[PDB]
Amino acid sequence: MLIHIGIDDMCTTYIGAILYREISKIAEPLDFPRLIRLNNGAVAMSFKIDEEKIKEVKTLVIRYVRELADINPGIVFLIGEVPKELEEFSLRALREHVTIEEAEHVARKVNAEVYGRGIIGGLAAIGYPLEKFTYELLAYRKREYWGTPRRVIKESVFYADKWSYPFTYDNVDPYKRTVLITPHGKDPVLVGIRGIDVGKILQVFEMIKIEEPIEFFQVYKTNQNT
Amino acid sequence: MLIHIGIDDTDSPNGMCTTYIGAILYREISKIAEPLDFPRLIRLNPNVGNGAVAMSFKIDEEKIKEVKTLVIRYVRELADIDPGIVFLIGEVPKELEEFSLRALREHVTIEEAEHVARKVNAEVYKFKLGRGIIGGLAAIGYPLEKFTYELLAYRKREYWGTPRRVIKESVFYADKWSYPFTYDNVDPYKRTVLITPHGKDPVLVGIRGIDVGKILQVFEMIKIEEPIEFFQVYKTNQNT
Amino acid sequence: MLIHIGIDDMCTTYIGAILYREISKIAEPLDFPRLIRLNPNVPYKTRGNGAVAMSFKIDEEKIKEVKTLVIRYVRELADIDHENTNPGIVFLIGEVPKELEEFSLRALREHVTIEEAEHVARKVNAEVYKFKLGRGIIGGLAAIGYPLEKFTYELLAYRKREYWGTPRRVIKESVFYADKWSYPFTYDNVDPYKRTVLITPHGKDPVLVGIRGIDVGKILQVFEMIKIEEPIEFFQVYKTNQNT
Amino acid sequence: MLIHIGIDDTMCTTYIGAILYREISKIAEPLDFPRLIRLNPGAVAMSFKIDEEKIKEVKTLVIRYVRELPGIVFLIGEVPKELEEFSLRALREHVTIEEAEHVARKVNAEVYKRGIIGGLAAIGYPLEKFTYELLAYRKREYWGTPRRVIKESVFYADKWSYPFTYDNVDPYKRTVLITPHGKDPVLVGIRGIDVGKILQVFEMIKIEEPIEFFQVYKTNQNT
Repeated sequence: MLIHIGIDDMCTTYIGAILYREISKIAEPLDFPRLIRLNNGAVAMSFKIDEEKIKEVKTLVIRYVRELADINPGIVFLIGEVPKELEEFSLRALREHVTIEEAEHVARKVNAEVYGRGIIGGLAAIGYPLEKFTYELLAYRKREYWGTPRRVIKESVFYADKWSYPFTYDNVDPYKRTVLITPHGKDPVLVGIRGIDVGKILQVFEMIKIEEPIEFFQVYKTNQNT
Repeated sequence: MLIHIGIDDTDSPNGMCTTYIGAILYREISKIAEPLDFPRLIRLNPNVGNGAVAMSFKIDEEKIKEVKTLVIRYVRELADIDPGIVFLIGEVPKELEEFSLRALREHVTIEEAEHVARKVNAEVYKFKLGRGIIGGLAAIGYPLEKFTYELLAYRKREYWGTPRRVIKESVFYADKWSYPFTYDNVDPYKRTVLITPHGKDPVLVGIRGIDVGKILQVFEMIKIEEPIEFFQVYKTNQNT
Repeated sequence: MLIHIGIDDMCTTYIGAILYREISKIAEPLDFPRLIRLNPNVPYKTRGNGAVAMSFKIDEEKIKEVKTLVIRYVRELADIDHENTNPGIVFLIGEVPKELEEFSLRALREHVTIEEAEHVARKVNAEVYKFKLGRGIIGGLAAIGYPLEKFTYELLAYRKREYWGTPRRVIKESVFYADKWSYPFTYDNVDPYKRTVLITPHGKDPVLVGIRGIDVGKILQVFEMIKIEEPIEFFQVYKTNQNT
Repeated sequence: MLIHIGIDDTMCTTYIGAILYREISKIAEPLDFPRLIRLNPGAVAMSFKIDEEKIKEVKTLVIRYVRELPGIVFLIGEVPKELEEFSLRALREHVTIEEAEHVARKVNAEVYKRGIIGGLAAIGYPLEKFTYELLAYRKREYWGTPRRVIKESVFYADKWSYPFTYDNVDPYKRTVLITPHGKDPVLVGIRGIDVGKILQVFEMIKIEEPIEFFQVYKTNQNT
């Protein structure tokens, strides 16, 4: 049995990462969780589960979303395969403006449980067809550093690239396919990397000079381009 | 030791045989040298003269001359079925790579190409004062960072300009992304597409895409009713 | 909804490929079809040793259409080649249960009985279509249940009927291929391993030539470089538990 | 131009190797991840693209870092058949120090300062088959102290299991944890064949101490 969880409106990707990590203890993920940006960051994730575990998953989820409140937040649950009506809503939510009403109507029609405009994102995140995506690895700061100046040093290094083998060593990259994300302010993300190749993300990741402890990091698949 | 070969036939009103000839070269030279990658098919101007082919081989110093000779011979043989060759030895230098990128994004002159060719020591074999030198250099110098695969099936000569015997069959393909979706599900993008030439073009049929697994699914499913000479996989700067 | 089709008891891979191509017209395949060999010390011909399966996504409404088409297609193939009976067909609906997965693993590592196969088939509700009391049921169940965690690609090209049992018209001249790992190495350098190998059948076997490898790009390099003198009916890519 | 660097000695080898790869990456273009070559089913090597002008700069750099922190082997140009063959031979059998220096001189390798067998074999090894090995390194202040790592028992995402039930059994473990003890500067490590699966595993590891850095290697070893 498939079960999907969507959340929208600690930022969303932080909590969504907690959920993904916790639920992976009791259920088999289909894939990395997904970060769906409406132009917005809603998060969704899918697990293979048995009938008898729905309650446990539901309870866990609302348990964690609350502790990380114990310090608007739309949770959406769907059992089974994403039906065409929901996929169509997601594609629609990303092309144009959709109302909370349209969202309520679609959740009822597809039998989602909806536990703030958070429902629009929770729903769309669940239904988003990731035929096209990039990876986005996000590292998170320990709470002691939130609001503290970011301690991370970007050193200029060359990377390894098959396509450049025939070229001279000073060959220049026509495209930056992998990019660093450098947040600011109370945001709990320390640093992140976006790209389409996992090995290339690793190359970048290992080379980043990180002078403060990463609480944890999470790889997402996102409808965002590099 | 790297040797690169660029073929381009622009000041050849008509033509059509460029990728066909490039495929024969790739196939023949693989007999004696080690290819770096599939050959590359480069279009200079995406607004549709501007179609060139290149390829890169590893080889020992002793056999550079032999590669050049074989190439000249095959193009000669293949041409005399009723041209434009560039060679480059060693790594592709920054300037030739920069030239390639420039050619892909704006009009360049023959004088600019001669300049680059002399600076990087490319051999423009028996130049005939055409624009073909531009495509040959641009093809050699193109870095395959962004590209798509393009598989092209070639017709036997006896079939050229004959009615095409191919059946496009409407089937579903195996797509990982749609696993969590219901059977009846909108496919948002088509990332793999057919090329369907008409008339005397020697290409029977082609496929352009980003993933080789998906290219193979499509290719095996194509009903080919005529026997083909061969097919060749190219990487190209074009998109779907 | 998921439907799996298994085939057992030459024409097995041929028939399986046709099944895979035809059902793709109406249902969404999960992956390339799978070719499952039960014993490496034994020939992947018949009987019961070499089997084929495939998995499709289809809506509840069309499940019966799939089964019906599969049977018609196998019936016809029997009619044409007049052999003249069906190879065994097995259907399973829904996910493959742990019981069937484990049977498939046990069948690859040890001898199993027809009774053991009947036992799992009843337990997981596989439909063994028109059973003929053979060992084929084992191969069909095993093929359906096999988890493709470890596998190898196998591209098989098939001959037109007129050419069957006619001397093969295919030539493999040596060429070098493009290999990333060889970049830092001098030109004169031999592979320590061959990861991609040719399959060259003989006699009346409908397979023209095949290729087994772990990498699709390399399979494609070897495939485009093969000189094929006779026309081929079609070719099919399988994933298999076999290795090079 | 290609330059190759190989090190080996009679723990700190992959650590020093990682530092070299990281520093040289600042001035030269790596061909690939560094390679870890174990002669018994060890030695590190790496390959960078430079121009003639940078040879001394790289050599000088390497020599400086290894001493601040063992045989060093350098080579310029493509790896010749003779070195590759020695590399392959050094695995499947026993080779003498003398056999190694002979091979070194024949292929114009520079042997700075065993041990050389390992450096040479590392440089020359054809890794047509390899696994990825991700290694996380402790800060020196933590070496020889109790490890701050928690193994989290989780399910991972796998394509092949999509059509099986939830209670499906995983027939092979293709990705495995490396858990050293004692003074070893490696905090923890992961070996697998798929970088995607490596990342899944890496992100779930609960790391309770500040690590110096981590390095991905390619290695001849299997799981």
